[PDB]
Amino acid sequence: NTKYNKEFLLYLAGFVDSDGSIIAQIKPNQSVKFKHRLQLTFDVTQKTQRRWFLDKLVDEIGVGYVADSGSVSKYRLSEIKPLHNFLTQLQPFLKLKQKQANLVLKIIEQLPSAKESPDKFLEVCTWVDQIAALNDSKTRKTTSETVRAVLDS
Amino acid sequence: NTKYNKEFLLYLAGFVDGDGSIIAQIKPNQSGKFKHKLSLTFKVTQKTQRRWFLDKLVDEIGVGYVYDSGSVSNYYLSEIKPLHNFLTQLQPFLKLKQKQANLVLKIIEQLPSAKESPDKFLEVCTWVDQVAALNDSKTRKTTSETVRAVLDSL
DNA sequence: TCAGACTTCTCCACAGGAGTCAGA
DNA sequence: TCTGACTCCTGTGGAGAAGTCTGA
Ligand SMILES: [Ca+2]
Ligand SMILES: [Ca+2]
Ligand SMILES: [Ca+2]
Ligand SMILES: [Ca+2]
Repeated sequence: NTKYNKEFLLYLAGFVDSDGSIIAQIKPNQSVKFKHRLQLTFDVTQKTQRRWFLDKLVDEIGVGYVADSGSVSKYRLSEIKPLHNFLTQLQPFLKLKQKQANLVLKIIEQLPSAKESPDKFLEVCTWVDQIAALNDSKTRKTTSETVRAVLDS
Repeated sequence: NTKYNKEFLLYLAGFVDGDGSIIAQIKPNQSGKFKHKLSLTFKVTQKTQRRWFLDKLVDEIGVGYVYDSGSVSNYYLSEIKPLHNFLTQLQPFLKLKQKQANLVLKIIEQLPSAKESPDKFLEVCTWVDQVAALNDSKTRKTTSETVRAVLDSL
């Protein structure tokens, strides 16, 4: 639970609203109770010639990782606890992605009670649909409906 | 001269380093001294669905305009005095585009003089080249060498 | 003549997902 | 059982130019 400098957070929020992404996903999984698991991700993308900027970001946030894919690189953070802490601090400064952040925070807090009632799980999956609805989603496959079809069994 | 709030400049700098562009151009221009007209632009691009976000910038910066192009909108500020004023205050907070901003400010200032000798003008054109070089430039046509071509000829 | 309002074009550099896998 | 690290892909939503056309 580290506390970030407020000027760092204001600049970072602007950069995230622009080149970043707050992502919620339902991923198929045979070994889990409801055959699906959730994955939340904070993401900043940038051409690989500017990877250094993403490197500095790892050091500043103090967690996460950079990966390369083609001519582009990404800072990523999916680890639940640090993510919940980070977004909680960034959230008030976000303008375009404030809702996505809030939905992700809500999802994380409900994670525990979501792995019990199939009905509660679906509810949380609906929060996921809402994040995707807010994003510029274009290649999405697995939704809360997908989960339903599967639960009906 | 409008003064801007600091927390505003901090967030905007981040957003500009992300979705923004600081652009220097040499444009043709028959009805002109050296047949090339200089043009500077600060710009922010966004899907037209989020045009409101750009509309607000017009109000917060206090000048500039929003226009549409396909599925996308842009905030633009080209007017030289306010551009100078705005970039001077933003520049301190920029991370990826700080050098482009300083070059634009440098060009704006050395402008009146750059319209004296074909050399002073041409030297400022090389400042334009640097901006483009620092940008992810892909569809550029007119450079300082395009200028030297029209000057070393006449 | 001229800066400044306004339009068009092109090539990515993002965003926003889909997955596989290995060690908890 | 399950999560978090890591890779790969699509389809734009950007960026970074290129231009035309007034008015004073
Ligand atoms: Ca963006
Ligand atoms: Ca959407
Ligand atoms: Ca960018
Ligand atoms: Ca470059």
